[PDB]
Amino acid sequence: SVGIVYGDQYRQLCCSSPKFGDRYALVMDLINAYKLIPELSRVPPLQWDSPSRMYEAVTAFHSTEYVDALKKLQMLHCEEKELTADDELLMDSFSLNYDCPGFPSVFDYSLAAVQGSLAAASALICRHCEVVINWGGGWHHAKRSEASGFCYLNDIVLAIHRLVSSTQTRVLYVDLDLHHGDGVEEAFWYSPRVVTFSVHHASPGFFPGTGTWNIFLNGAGRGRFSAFNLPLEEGINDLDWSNAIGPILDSLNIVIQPSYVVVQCGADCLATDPHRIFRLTNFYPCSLSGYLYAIKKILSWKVPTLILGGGGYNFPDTARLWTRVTALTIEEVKGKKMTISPEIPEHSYFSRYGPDFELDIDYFPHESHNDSIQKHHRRILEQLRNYADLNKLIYDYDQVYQLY
Ligand SMILES: Cn1cc(CNCC2CCN(c3ncc(C(=O)NO)cn3)CC2)c2ccccc21
Ligand SMILES: [K+]
Ligand SMILES: [K+]
Ligand SMILES: [Zn+2]
Repeated sequence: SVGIVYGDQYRQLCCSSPKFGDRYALVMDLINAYKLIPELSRVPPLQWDSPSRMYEAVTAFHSTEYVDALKKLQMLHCEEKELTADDELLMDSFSLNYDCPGFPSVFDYSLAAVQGSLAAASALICRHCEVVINWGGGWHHAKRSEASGFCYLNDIVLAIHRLVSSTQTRVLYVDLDLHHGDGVEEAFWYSPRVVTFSVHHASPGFFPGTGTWNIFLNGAGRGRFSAFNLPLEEGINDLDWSNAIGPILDSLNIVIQPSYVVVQCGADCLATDPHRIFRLTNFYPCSLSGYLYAIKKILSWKVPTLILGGGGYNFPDTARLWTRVTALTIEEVKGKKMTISPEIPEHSYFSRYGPDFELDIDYFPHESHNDSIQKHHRRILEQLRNYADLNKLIYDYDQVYQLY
């Protein structure tokens, strides 16, 4: 089946942060309003038998001292008194500040995404679902002992760790967010069994700064050549982004033959995101949403797949996109046509979709603002060949080369 992570408490926690407000509720209620929930298997977020078991799961990636500090940060924000200077310094040492501040549910909020993505991984491993969706996860920036980019715990790294440790198992990670998936790339820098691929904007001063010329670094030790990046200029439209990523995705699948795919589907590439860097849409025809193009291509491989959320700061338009991703996933997995009215159906959050209440985002596409892509394709092809040689994988050089 196709699974999707949700639950009443999960919803409450995913809506408890100051940065993302009620975004997750709009997403799930739009999916519900389009009558997709009966098509999907509800995957309950993972809960544990003890604090010790919870700590063991989270510290599979994060340090105990970071988890301790994150939990203390929540406690401190549930009291009225200011932090002590010593406690401010402690939080600063884990970057729990400015961009990743405390709030009264910061630990339960961050943990909830881990709970959802670990449960989603398990549903794939046991074969209950062929694809699982978690629109409350996808927090790709968090590091072993560091919060970053509004991300406190890296549910993606933990989910991937659970997948690769199941039964050689290789995972392909595809990061469609506007920003470079640095936390996941770093976690698996030395691992050839998790190949990471991020497409993103990069430019001077733009967060987080990595995923671009440094030459291109691409892994180390036995993980050399296993970290792939495609930085793209601002203004790119659906078609040019699709043509940029398409052959790379196909060639990665052919060469790596992954046991699982994990996709991060951050919605901040939309033309209507307040970032306004890329000009992608959620259109499903004559522009085809780059997101929908990529997901359809990944799902055509018939590999068990985890689809995660991420960025997306225009909440109604993030719901508009992820509702279409969810419908496409049902259609591709079950072979069952999903017809979606171009008109937003009545439901709790209908007023948020004004003034015109249509499923398409309110945007009029045109040509990209910007040869460079061809150089990147040559570089990535060479890196893939290097990866395959280092890891003794066999592959038709010219079937792969002809994809470009
Ligand atoms: C305006 N203003 C600027 C700052 C300093 N930090 C800003 C950067 C902006 C850029 N930034 C950031 N992180 C993640 C994402 C994302 O979507 N990742 O997939 C996007 N953007 C880091 C933080 C700041 C801190 C607190 C309050 C206001 C403040
Ligand atoms: K990305
Ligand atoms: K890697
Ligand atoms: Zn982002």
